[PDB]
Amino acid sequence: AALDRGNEQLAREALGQRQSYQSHTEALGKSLGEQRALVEQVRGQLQKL
Amino acid sequence: QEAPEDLLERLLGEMELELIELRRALAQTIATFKSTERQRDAQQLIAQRWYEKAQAALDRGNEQLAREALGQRQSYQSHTEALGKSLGEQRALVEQVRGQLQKLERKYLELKSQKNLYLARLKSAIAAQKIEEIAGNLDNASASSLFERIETK
Amino acid sequence: ERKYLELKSQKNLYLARLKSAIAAQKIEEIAGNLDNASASSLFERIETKILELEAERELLNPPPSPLDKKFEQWEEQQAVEATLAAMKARRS
Amino acid sequence: ILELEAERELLNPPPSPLDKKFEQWEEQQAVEATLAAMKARRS
Amino acid sequence: ILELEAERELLNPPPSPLDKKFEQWEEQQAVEATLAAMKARRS
Repeated sequence: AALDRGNEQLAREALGQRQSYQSHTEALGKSLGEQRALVEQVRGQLQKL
Repeated sequence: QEAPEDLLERLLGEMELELIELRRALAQTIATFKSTERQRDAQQLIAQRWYEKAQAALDRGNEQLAREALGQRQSYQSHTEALGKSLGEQRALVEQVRGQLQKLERKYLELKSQKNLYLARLKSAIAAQKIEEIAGNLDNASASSLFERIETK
Repeated sequence: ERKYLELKSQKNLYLARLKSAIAAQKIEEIAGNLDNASASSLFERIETKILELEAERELLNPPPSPLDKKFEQWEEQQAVEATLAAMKARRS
Repeated sequence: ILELEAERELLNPPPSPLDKKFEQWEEQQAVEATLAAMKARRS
Repeated sequence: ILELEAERELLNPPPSPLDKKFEQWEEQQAVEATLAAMKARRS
């Protein structure tokens, strides 16, 4: 709708708005991955005990 | 310096009260920043009123009073300029302060996200440091394990 | 009085900035940046210490030798293949 | 009383000034759209 | 207050002035890329 109504200037503003979240998604897009492989290692230790 | 894990838990506790203390202080500037801003308008308002009367000062053939009226406002004219720039300086400063605060909260939560993820690993080793000591492995027969001490006695 | 109020107007505006730095002086010290790995950050001290205990288990009672895994992995193939080998004949 | 006003405006920030445009700029489409079909629907 | 500002800027140095270019110079590609496909995607 930003560009559909001949308001592409707003679309650029809209497009730049999301980039803030794009970095945030990537920022937290990898923190989860690191935790995932770590806990499963912790799980293995507990079962043996 | 207590145990590294013990200090961390306490350290984060005092961090929470820190931000909210900073939370209150920043709000004070916003209130005062507005209060002075409003104060300026009222001060500018009253001074503007005097100029309005200047029409009647000269309308009734009393221009001598108009000069007195005109000189009266000049006192407020300087005052308006005096406070006309103090607000401008404060405006650009607080917004910089605002930027700093947001990162701390965003930073603060992410640090805490991994706080417990290490505590469990820490307690994995401590439990994974005792069982062997109690019994050990029969291949070596250390005899330091309390279990062996039972056998020898 | 005119001077007094204006001075006070800026009193708090500096206190918030002052408390910005003190809070902006601790977070890095607690954790720092992973690129440098200062190890002065309390967070790193946790990482190094946990490693030390890992050595005790791996050293006081050594884990199975790397060969030991082969002797058990190389033979499990015989076990799994043996059971299915008889399974095919047993099925027939 | 002003101090508390900041907490609401800061602790949970209000919608951005742009956000009002994204909703005000589109409500015109909604109101105009319904009446646009209304005229044709009437006919 | 200035003295503490140095610690953050020095103990953990901020991104290099170049680093801003590497991220600013590429964001233009990102923003232009999405709208470039948007025009074709719209058509």
